Amino acid sequence: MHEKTILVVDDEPRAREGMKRLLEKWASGKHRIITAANGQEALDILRQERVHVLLTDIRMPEITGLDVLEEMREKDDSPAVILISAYPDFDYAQKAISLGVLNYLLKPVKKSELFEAVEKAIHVSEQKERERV
Ligand SMILES: [Mg+2]
Repeated sequence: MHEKTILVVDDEPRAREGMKRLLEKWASGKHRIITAANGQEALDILRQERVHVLLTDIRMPEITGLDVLEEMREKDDSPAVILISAYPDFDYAQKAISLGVLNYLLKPVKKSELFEAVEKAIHVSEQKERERV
């Protein structure tokens, strides 16, 4: 009951683990924070386990965060997606819009905006868990 799995993907170790640490005290043990170091690790985790919220960097070698998304729009319980990037890139944002991202946060993320996005994402997750009837 109640406990959601949040996957944070970033190819920079300090950004990845820092964000993990931020979310881990924001969750206060109520949720499960996990991390991946790149797009292939994230895809591996996404295919083997329920992820409710996906928080991912966009620019990663070989497989971008947008690439990851296009593999999940092709699946059943696709997670709610927050993208993150150091780049205010309109092309990424436009593609992200077209793929249904919930938030595009810029680095470094203000923990105010980051907590806000995850809460909306956790909420959006419950909304489509109830459409099994
Ligand atoms: Mg990166």
